[PDB]
Amino acid sequence: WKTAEEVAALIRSPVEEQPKQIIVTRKGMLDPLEVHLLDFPNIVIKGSEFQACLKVEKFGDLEPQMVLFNLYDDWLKTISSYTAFSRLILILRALHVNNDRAKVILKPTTITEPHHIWPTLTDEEWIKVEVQLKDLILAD
Amino acid sequence: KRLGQLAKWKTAEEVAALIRSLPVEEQPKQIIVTRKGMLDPLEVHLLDFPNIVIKGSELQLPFQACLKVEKFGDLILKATEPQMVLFNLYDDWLKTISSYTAFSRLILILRALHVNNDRAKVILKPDKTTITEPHHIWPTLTDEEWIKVEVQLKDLILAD
Repeated sequence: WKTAEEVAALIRSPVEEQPKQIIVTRKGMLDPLEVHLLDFPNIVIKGSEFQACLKVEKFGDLEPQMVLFNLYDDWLKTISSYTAFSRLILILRALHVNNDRAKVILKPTTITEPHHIWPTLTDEEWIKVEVQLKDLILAD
Repeated sequence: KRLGQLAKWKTAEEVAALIRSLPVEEQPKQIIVTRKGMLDPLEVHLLDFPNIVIKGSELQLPFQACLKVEKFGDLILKATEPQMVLFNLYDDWLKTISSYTAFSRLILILRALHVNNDRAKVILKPDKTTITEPHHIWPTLTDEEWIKVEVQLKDLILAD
């Protein structure tokens, strides 16, 4: 990937080997993506942003990009699939019942990693959050 | 239906047609500038639960309108707001069913995908002509079709 300035330098690089037109593609969604479910039931997918963001080739020289997230982030390092499923559905149910209050519970400096959809919390912080989400649902 | 691309955007096929109408000597000259990032429409699904799979479009896909033709010179490329796309875990269900009913259906599908992912995917495709809209994550099903699928997913969970 090249910068605007580097592409301009390749272009004027001619003299009438230069075409009368240039073909330009529309801007896509800039990876890495930010994905979250905090606006449940919506899934929000956001792109990023002298940037190196261009390629220039012969039109004549003509697989889709795939990005993975995980509804469990990295939890399966610590906990079972059963426990993970249970935590996920509890979070979704809380977001469903009381979206504003759930979002506050999940942000008790609390950080969600760029490649994660849920905050980074210790085992003991998750226990406290689970108690709070349950109380949120019971208060409905 | 998501808002498509404006008139100025040509498909790779349309631009290729333009090029082929030029003097043959001019055709190998033609240059394309590609912008980094994944091209929309995005395709999203949860069938590889717990993974969320997000797939971009490709520049040469049939009817992918993504190319502009401008006069040769200094390129004019305007920095802009980052793209944001919204999908919905309930697709369009809330047009006909309540939030309670949609939540219940959602968690039933997730539970089946958790319990028996291969069988759940088959249940979610009851017919060679079962499709999922490009802006949807679940199949387009009639109300009878959803009733049957919910029965089958429950039977899947009970069998394991």
